[PDB]
Amino acid sequence: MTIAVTGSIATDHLMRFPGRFSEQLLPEHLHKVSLSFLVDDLVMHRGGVAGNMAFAIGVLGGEVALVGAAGADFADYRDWLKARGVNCDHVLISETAHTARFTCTTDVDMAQIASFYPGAMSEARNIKLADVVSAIGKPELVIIGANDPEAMFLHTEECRKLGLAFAADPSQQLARLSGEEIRRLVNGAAYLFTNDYEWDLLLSKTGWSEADVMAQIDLRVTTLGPKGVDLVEPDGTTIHVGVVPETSQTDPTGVGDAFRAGFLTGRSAGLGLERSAQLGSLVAVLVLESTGTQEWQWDYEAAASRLAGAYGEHAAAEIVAVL
Amino acid sequence: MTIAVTGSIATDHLMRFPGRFSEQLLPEHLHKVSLSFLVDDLVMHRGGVAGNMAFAIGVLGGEVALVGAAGADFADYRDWLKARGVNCDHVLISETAHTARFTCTTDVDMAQIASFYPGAMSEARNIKLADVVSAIGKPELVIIGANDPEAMFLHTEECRKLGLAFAADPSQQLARLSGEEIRRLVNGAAYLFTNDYEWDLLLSKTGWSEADVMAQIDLRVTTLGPKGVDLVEPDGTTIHVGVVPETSQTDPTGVGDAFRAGFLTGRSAGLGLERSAQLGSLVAVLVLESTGTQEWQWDYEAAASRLAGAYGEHAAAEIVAVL
Ligand SMILES: Nc1ncnc2c1ncn2[C@@H]1O[C@H](COP(=O)(O)OP(=O)(O)CP(=O)(O)O)[C@@H](O)[C@H]1O
Ligand SMILES: Nc1ncnc2c1ncn2[C@@H]1O[C@H](COP(=O)(O)OP(=O)(O)CP(=O)(O)O)[C@@H](O)[C@H]1O
Repeated sequence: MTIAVTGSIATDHLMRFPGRFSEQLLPEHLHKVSLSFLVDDLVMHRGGVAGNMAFAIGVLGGEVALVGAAGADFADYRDWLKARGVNCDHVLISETAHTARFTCTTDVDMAQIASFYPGAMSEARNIKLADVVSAIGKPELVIIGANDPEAMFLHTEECRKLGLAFAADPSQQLARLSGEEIRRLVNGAAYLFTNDYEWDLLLSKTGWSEADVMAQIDLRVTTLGPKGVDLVEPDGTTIHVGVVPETSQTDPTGVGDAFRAGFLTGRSAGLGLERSAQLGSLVAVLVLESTGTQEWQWDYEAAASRLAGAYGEHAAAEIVAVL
Repeated sequence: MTIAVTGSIATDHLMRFPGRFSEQLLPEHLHKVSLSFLVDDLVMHRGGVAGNMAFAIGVLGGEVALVGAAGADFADYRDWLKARGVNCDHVLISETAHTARFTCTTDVDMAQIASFYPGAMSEARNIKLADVVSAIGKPELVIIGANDPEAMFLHTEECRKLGLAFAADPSQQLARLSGEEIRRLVNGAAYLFTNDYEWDLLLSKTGWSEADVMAQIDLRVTTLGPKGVDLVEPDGTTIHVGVVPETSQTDPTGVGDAFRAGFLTGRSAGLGLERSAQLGSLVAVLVLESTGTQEWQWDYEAAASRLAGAYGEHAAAEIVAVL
């Protein structure tokens, strides 16, 4: 039942500036700035797509190994994940680079100044999935989450070499890759995850028809925001599941990651496609209603009640029975 | 022999941008920016004036208590200091704020974009030195390092209330305080530390003559950069000690902090004024030759050799004998 999650591991360091960046920028010597912002607030969120997905799977009680690259400063993040049941044995720790970091300061008019530090992320290309297979045996599924582009290809190729079922998450990189590069991420996939816009892009760029893709993959999962999700089998059967109604639209960061994690946890727990997408939808709404990506809580009774409200008591009982 | 160090506790998070900020700034919508810098490097240095001074005293084998405000994220920094002999029992840990942070990105033309997050620093005004006195007895000296302005005043007043000898470090705040406010930081001091420019400023702003100050304090210590240091007693005796010659001018950050720490360690170890300033000068040059402020090493044999080279074998033997 073990899901190996590959992809980025990062933290986000977010600061609030009470004033207006413009008031410092407008008079500036733009050819050699010396800007100093006195900030009000500092919030740190654990993130990266692989971290977010591993977190959610762990919290739901699934079997999960996080497989990605970080720095020695990953230690607290490791502790946080291990407490939620996440196997971190196969996180590569860089000798030289820190864990990837996104730092952003936002002003009162929502202007933003950000830095992205990739750090240890490009070292994911040095991970061997054969090492995971030696230690814990063949994972039930390997998620190919957004990552260092080369690492995404190497992990996908290795899944083929080792006979591991993999999930193609081509999203973030579709706009940046050639059609031929995209094809190589998709061929032989157990699952393909994209949103609706990305799905149309994937087809256009690859020169593939839908029929072409469905002969390459076992299930297309296409998310539709508030319109729910489509699950399409190679036989032409389609299942559409609507969302769990939100009470807050607070923070849409990490909502796609959480859907995937909940859906795949469902699958590993033996749930069918519809029940799995219903669970995915619940995890997604809980992330939507939380600031950050791993700041949400799992309340068994509340989950049961919310699933019942969205999908009926029968669906809810069947879903909760697998935790 | 216990020195209680009050003042700021912080970390510095420094990033390098390979390109030019101008190339992103010049075309920008300055009224609502959305800047994203892909950075090359991330270096974190432990800092704050109290942290730097406590570190140096600890490393030299002196008895030291760090007395300042930080956040729960101070834990690793605490571990780092405790390993160097620093008592951290009386660091106030905020319930709500993180440890103060300076974050700075520098481009290829040395343009800079920085944020300062004060965080837990204003909570230093809630520290009671009477709590230190209960736990470890009366410190031999309390350093009033640059801090939250109100905390500097409250700590100085409490030193008077409790009968504790204190060191006035009025530097960073001289330009910002009234003459009357400056007087209140100076009255009754065991030591006054400033540089030469700051000394002239202090006099002008307070309306005090030198004679006026020397009737308030037990020793004026005035640092002169590469020209060394003056030590002036209330009797009119002056001792000038020249610097230990540098082999690198790498990073002048923290050099004033290190001089103070080395000098005061000397004093607590029973060394006279000249020998103490000779030790201070060595610690200062070691910081000058290191990037950051607590990244330097203490090598007993190397110290002895360098002190001998600057000040003679007799001076060196007397200095090293107290570690
Ligand atoms: N307003 C809303 N209320 C409840 N659930 C929602 C929602 N919007 C999205 N979701 C859930 O999250 C899933 C994925 O969201 P979406 O289709 O926006 O993917 P995405 O990849 O565009 C998000 P990201 O910006 O994180 O990449 C949806 O299928 C749905 O289950
Ligand atoms: N070029 C140099 N070589 C060796 N030692 C030096 C030096 N410059 C300064 N020092 C040492 O450090 C001491 C304090 O330096 P300085 O007089 O620059 O204080 P300051 O308060 O201006 C530094 P800061 O910018 O950290 O506040 C000097 O008295 C000297 O012992």
